[PDB]
Amino acid sequence: NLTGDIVIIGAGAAGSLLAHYLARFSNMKIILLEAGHSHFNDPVVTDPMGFFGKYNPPNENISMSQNPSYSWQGAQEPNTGAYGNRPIIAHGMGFGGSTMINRLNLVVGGRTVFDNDWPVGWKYDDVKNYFRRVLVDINPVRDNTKASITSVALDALRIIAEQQIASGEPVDFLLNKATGNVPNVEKTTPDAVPLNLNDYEGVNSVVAFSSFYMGVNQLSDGNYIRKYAGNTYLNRNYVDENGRGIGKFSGLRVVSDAVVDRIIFKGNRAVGVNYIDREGIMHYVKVNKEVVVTSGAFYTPTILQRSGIGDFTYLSSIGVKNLVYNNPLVGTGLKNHYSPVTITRVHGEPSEVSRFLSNMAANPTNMGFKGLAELGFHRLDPNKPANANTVTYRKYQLMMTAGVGIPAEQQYLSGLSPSSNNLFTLIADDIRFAPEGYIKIGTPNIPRDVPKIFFNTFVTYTPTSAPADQQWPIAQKTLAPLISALLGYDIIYQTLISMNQTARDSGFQVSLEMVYPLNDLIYKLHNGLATYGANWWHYFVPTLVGDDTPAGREFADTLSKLSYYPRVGAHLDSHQGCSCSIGRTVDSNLKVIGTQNVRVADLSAAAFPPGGNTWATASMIGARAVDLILGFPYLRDLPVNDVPILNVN
Amino acid sequence: NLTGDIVIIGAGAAGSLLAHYLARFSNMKIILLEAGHSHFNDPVVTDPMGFFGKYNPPNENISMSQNPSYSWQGAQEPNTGAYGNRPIIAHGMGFGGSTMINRLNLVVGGRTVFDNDWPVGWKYDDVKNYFRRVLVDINPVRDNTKASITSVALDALRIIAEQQIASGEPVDFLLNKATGNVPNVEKTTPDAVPLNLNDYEGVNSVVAFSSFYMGVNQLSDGNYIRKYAGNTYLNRNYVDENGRGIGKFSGLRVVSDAVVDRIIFKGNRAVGVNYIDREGIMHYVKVNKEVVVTSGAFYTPTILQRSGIGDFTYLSSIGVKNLVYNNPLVGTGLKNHYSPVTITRVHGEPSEVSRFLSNMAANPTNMGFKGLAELGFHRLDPNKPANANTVTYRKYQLMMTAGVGIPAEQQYLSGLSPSSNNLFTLIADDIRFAPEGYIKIGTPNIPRDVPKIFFNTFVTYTPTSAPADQQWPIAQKTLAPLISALLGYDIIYQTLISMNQTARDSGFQVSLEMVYPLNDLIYKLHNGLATYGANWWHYFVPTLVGDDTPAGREFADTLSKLSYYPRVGAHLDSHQGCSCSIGRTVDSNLKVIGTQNVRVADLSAAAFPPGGNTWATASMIGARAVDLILGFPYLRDLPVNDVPILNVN
Amino acid sequence: NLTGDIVIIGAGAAGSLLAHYLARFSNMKIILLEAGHSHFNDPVVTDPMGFFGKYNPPNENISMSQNPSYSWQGAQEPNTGAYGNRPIIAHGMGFGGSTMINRLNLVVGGRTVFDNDWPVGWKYDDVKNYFRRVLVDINPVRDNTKASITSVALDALRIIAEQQIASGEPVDFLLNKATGNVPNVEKTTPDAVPLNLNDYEGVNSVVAFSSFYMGVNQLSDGNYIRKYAGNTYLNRNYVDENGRGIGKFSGLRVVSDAVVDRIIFKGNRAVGVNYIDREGIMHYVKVNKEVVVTSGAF
Ligand SMILES: Cc1cc2nc3c(=O)[nH]c(=O)nc-3n(C[C@H](O)[C@H](O)[C@H](O)COP(=O)(O)OP(=O)(O)OC[C@H]3O[C@@H](n4cnc5c(N)ncnc54)[C@H](O)[C@@H]3O)c2cc1C
Ligand SMILES: Cc1cc2nc3c(=O)[nH]c(=O)nc-3n(C[C@H](O)[C@H](O)[C@H](O)COP(=O)(O)OP(=O)(O)OC[C@H]3O[C@@H](n4cnc5c(N)ncnc54)[C@H](O)[C@@H]3O)c2cc1C
Ligand SMILES: Cc1cc2nc3c(=O)[nH]c(=O)nc-3n(C[C@H](O)[C@H](O)[C@H](O)COP(=O)(O)OP(=O)(O)OC[C@H]3O[C@@H](n4cnc5c(N)ncnc54)[C@H](O)[C@@H]3O)c2cc1C
Repeated sequence: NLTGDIVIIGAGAAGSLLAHYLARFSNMKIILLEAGHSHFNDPVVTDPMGFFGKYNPPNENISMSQNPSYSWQGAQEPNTGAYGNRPIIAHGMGFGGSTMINRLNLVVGGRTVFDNDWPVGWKYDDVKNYFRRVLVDINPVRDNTKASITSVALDALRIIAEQQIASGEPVDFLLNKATGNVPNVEKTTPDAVPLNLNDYEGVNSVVAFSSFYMGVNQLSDGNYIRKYAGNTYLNRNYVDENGRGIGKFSGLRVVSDAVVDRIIFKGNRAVGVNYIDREGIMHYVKVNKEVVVTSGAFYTPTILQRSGIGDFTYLSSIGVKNLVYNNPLVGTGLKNHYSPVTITRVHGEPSEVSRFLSNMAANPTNMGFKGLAELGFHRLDPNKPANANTVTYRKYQLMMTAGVGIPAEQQYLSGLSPSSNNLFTLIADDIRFAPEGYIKIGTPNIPRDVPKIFFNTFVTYTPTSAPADQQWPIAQKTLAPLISALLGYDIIYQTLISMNQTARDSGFQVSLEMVYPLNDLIYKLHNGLATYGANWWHYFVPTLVGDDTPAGREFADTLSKLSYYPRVGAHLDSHQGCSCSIGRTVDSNLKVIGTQNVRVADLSAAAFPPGGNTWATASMIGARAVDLILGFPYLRDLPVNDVPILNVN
Repeated sequence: NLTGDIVIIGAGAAGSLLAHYLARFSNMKIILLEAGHSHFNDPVVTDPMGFFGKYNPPNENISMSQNPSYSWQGAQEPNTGAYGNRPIIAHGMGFGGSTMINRLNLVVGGRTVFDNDWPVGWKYDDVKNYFRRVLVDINPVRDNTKASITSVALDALRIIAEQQIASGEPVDFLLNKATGNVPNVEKTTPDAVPLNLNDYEGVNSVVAFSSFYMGVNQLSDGNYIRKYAGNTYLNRNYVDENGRGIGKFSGLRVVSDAVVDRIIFKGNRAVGVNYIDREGIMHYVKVNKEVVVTSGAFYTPTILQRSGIGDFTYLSSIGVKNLVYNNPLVGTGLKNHYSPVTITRVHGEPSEVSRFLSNMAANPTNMGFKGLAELGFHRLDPNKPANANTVTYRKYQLMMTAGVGIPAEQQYLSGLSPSSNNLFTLIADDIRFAPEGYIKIGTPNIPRDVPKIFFNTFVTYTPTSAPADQQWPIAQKTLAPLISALLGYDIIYQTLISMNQTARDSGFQVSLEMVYPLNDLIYKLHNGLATYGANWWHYFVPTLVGDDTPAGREFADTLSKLSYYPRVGAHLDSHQGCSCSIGRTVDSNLKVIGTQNVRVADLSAAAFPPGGNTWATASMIGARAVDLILGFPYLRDLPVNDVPILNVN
Repeated sequence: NLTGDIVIIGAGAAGSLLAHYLARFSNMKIILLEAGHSHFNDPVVTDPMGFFGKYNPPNENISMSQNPSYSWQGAQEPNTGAYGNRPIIAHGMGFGGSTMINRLNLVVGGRTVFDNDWPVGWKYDDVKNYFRRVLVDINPVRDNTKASITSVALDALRIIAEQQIASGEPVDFLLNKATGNVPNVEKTTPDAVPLNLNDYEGVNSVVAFSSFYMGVNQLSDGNYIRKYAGNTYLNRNYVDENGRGIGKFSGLRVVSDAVVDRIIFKGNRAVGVNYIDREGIMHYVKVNKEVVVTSGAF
């Protein structure tokens, strides 16, 4: 009963697309099991303002990500590098996966991030068509309400970019080699050409723009809707309430509220998978040809290990009765970003400061994401690729936001009350984040929301009684995240001083200065950078360098004092992935090593995170997997003018 | 397949006692459920000192209650009173349940709690026999190693109590009505017998002692061992490897790797239970007579909601098929305590302060804490019952530990070194916490670590359009935790200010100061308390009092800033319970209201949180359930000299 | 009752390997009797620091070798050549034999020690594969923390070795003939090639190195474990708590806490062996084809 040539686990960001383009482009019987259910008529999801809690009950006013009925609750172990706290990250449960609860921003990643870090047969020129297909299928829209702050910021970054171009340094964070001598920045003219950060040819690596492309749409009424995988690939036009396909998709048979705990094996090939229905009773599903797993970043290692594939020593220590294959790499090598935050306050006359921040309110067409640029490398960064003098990378993503987005305790401590209406927010984050972790299960019975999740982000360095030059490379490798965070702070400071001069030039007689990071510290950091140079981070370890000069010890105190911001004055970005990268757990065909008929086709099978937000990465993976499993480039050849018909239901 | 006359859910503290004492007096089939595995040869759990991290790997040094392979990770919903933090409370996963991961501390809770806060048939004069049986079964041992600060604290508190009892105040925190106006402090003379806090007749409610009691056990070699509930009642001296007992224990069988799904009903009566093993095969165990669900104060309500007992509307919306009985109050009123930490500094010459703080190291007979007393409510607290003037209660719990117990971020912000010996922690645990919460399920497919659990601790008040005379009771009732915490702060300050002169008299030429809570602020708190008398609490809200005196503004600011510390400079102890309290889901005979033959014997059935640790209360509930289901009072009159026996192998 | 084609006495350093590779590579019924029992979940054994007494009770702080519950107590006669004293030597009792209480160091022996002193059919070229099999099965690991003293010592021995080579004497203690004129000493360079004293071809007879190969391993947690015969050849994957093999090793039936005092004979062939169980009562074991004894040196 309930057989299937291809069995798909989870209707995540790639599961829905895989099921759709697999049922349509073939004639086999396909069955999909998803833990969540459709939310097509849920006002909290469809309305973009539901992210801010416009439909919450009065006595249960919690966020959608913190609701265990919408997402997995992945509580993590205490963090040695984050002052011994236990933050909780979530994965959206339901059709579309984590695209039901995100902030609806799309980035493609770039050209170099796929050209260098990815293995052969996987570069940008092979996934360009899949990326374009995904983007046109989503069909995003830019921001509609334009503000005066954005033009001033654009001209400021333009001035900084032209100064850096005239400088002659090898690489900086406003240098786009593929463009040329002309700075890669948008124009402040009201009739400027809208510059895109997702160009089809990948010519824009680091560049300043005016807006991103939200995953929203405007309806005939005037209401805005949320566009994501669920309402783009698996609407009512294809699957009914009985979970059956119609038309040429009749081979698909999707089952909702179905979580699968284990894949049954015959020793080296899969024969069936079992799930538990809403009755609380178990069920059996028989697999014919292959098994597809789309369980997301944090939870494909668990389903792989619990099913019998993984480190046999630790699995035996846990108590796994049935063992299949032994790799010491299952679940290791996952990556995630981190977003330090800064707050800038404007001082002046009330009218001028009220007019300066015009057109900033949270709107469904932007969700507060005005955005500035995807910045690159710092001039003082020690940890840079060897071939940096040949290509330009992506390291930072500068985005502007209204209000003061900071944890409440830090808001009270710093005094930045949201009642103040003369301040805004800009965020610089790291997309090539260094620190790494691991996931291990604790019980081989059922997939639980809390496995052993060790993630230490900003660790320190303990000097030893060894020669300094012998140990310095180790310290440089270890202290990368703090270096990146402080370089981001310096970049924000340069952008801010350019903002001040440009705003004074543009007729607004106001001044913008940093207040949140205790500007004394930031100004001292800038002075120390200028007076020291490439060896600025040597004083991160005070007794190792042993300068013992008042300037040197004061800089050591400043560096130790400023390390608290990157650790506590931010919130962790939920872009985890790449826990089963190609070569570690799967080959270049996304098939498991040593196994015969199991395939994994989500973000968990990514070699390295992209140079941007990873919405399109998962779907793209699925798209590629569609033609890898079918055997012909059916999906990649389809013309650009073919999008699934969007049904609101 | 299996058959069982009486089924007990959860091999925990009360569950194991229930199972052993039920198979002891009869020969009917008994089945005990437990999903983990054996831990009889694990040094971390067998050795009592392994609780503090004796054998933890250096790379993964975490507490045993923070390890997913040892316990469930029941993260709760954000707390609106502490900047939205989500503390995580754990339930043990193994033989003995939560008795495998605790401190083994034994406290009864006095007699007034069961004199006024428990229903008829649950009074102290009826449960004292069960409490004594539990205490003599555990067989604790008193502390042996002695420091030289306990006598100083006892003498200072003796002076304070003498002054207070001679003052003639109506009620205070150092007066006991069951002994007399003579102060009840342990004599510092070396020829004084100790006054235990667990007297069989409950003579002492507020009592000053020297140490606590702990459920460790002694070996022939000299090594100390842990004899937990699953080790005292379910060890190999009574039950074999396979499960079949011999002789009078032949009616007991324990299952392994069994995690339940739901109890199948036949309309109103329990007919069977089910669970899933490692392989993933469900086994139907039919129940003949009764089902006792005592799987914990966090997951018994969960399995009851899956059973179909709770809110019909919510269960129907979520997707629960079978509805058995509707009870809106199921899993409501969850109760737990709270404890803020503080740091005291010692001043003087290094040698004298070093010898002053000597012999203060954790061992299997102190568990780090020294312990002083358990005081009552203060002289200015407006939150008291009517019976306060006729009988004393147990409101606060004071302990002293070595080192510093304080969050690492708080350590950095306060700038107090952990390596320094001269700082010790003076914590005032509150055992009469005001607020309560409830529990709901998220997804009816499989058991999950994180259900919906709500708990708000520091709910602040906001002015509303109403006269102050008709508003003040609301502010009084809303702000109870803050008043209790600040009065505890004042109690600790008084204790230390007396202990200064007491230590000066004792010989040590030292001075002790209250550093971490900003002694300036605590001194201001004491001065304002003494100045404003019974009307001080009106100043928490500055707009309502309507006094524009600069001293009033200063006092209001001092009250406001001092509220920050209890949110972050504290920790929420894992003594949660009272979710299915007597009179809401169960009645005096523990039969669940609505069903036929179902009973709850966990800690969630407590009618009120006792003034202390909660293992003894749960063991008492299980012991009472033994005789309630047996029908004859065998355990109520069992001789004290008849005790179980333990076997290591 | 309790018959067996091959009867093995004691699960010593060779008994466990013999039982494993005999039950797996044949189809006869094999039964093993061992005086000790498994210590797979004993922190004193698994933890390498248990050798220094990190888990001893306060009132019984004695070494693991001096504990009669872990090893035989072979007290010796007074020594005329050692000033009339009676030192006591021990043999580890249990799975793996004396490998439960040793200091976890592995040496192969060399080429000449087997080439000269051993009889025909037993030289190094006949036992090379067995030695390599044993070494790869144990899979030892070198030292991880390097010290400054070792480099200074290495260069000192290098200077002494080159002086002795230039001397021209017949044989000395830094002269490796199989190497040549270049001294057989490791290099003090931080990026030196790790020289091995257990080379597969036996080219290193006398040579200076940087570390041996401990019988330990590093776990995913970070904890170190003791690697020896018991946890290398007779784990839970092959024998259960009932002492029965599983899979292709089902012919094996091991009995723990079984000491055999005598082998019964029919005049020139063995017919059975008898042991005493933990009850303190005797038992009879019948031998079918041969008897194997692995009771150790003493
Ligand atoms: C607050 C927030 C904001 C974000 N903003 C952005 C943004 O602006 N831009 C961006 O690019 N990304 C953003 N993200 C991240 C983005 O939502 C996802 O990380 C991205 O879709 C990649 O993850 P995924 O979809 O592959 O994982 P998912 O597909 O979401 O992984 C979980 C899925 O697997 C299924 N599943 C898992 N285990 C099982 C099982 N055992 N049985 C059955 N089904 C199972 C679940 O049902 C679910 O469908 C944001 C995330 C969060 C939390
Ligand atoms: C960290 C910590 C410290 C503590 N310290 C103290 C102290 O110092 N003093 C004190 O008096 N008390 C202390 N306690 C409390 C003590 O543990 C009490 O026993 C507790 O309050 C009540 O335990 P219980 O009997 O309800 O446990 P139970 O809930 O009965 O034990 C849990 C059992 O239920 C089983 N189980 C749960 N869910 C399922 C399922 N779905 N399927 C199958 N089996 C299941 C588990 O396997 C386990 O065997 C502490 C508790 C904790 C967590
Ligand atoms: C402190 C110490 C450190 C050491 N360090 C090293 C080192 O670094 N390197 C190294 O190579 N060696 C070392 N050794 C020596 C090594 O442990 C052994 O000598 C080596 O394993 C060779 O002995 P064996 O294993 O064959 O003897 P064993 O096999 O240990 O001999 C005793 C075995 O025979 C069994 N047995 C004996 N009589 C009976 C009987 N009547 N009935 C049943 N069973 C019986 C016992 O149960 C036990 O299994 C060390 C020894 C000690 C004591």
